[PDB]
Amino acid sequence: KDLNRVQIDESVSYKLRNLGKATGMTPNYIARIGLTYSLGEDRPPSMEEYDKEGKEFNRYTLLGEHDAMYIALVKKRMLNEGYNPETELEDYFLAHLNRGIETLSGRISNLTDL
Repeated sequence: KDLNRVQIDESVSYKLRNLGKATGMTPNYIARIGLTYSLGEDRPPSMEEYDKEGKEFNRYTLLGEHDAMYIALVKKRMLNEGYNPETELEDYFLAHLNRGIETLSGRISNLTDL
């Protein structure tokens, strides 16, 4: 229901510190962009891949004043794809959060110089 506190995967949390170093930006802002990038990706994200042992986010800090809009957008995309928001919203949300951060990392890790 609330979705108040959530945890990304541990290895993704490492990738996020590196994006932080590369970029000079706060984790919330990098994660929000990633989540947005993943929510506009064609393919569904993997529901198998990610643990919840990494960094904790607060929905208020993470999404900000667009929280209801991001939540609703996620619930629509779920119902479309075949998932149930009443059972899987946390898992489905985190699948996009993790995938978003990985996608950014996969390009930006390469820089090394950054």
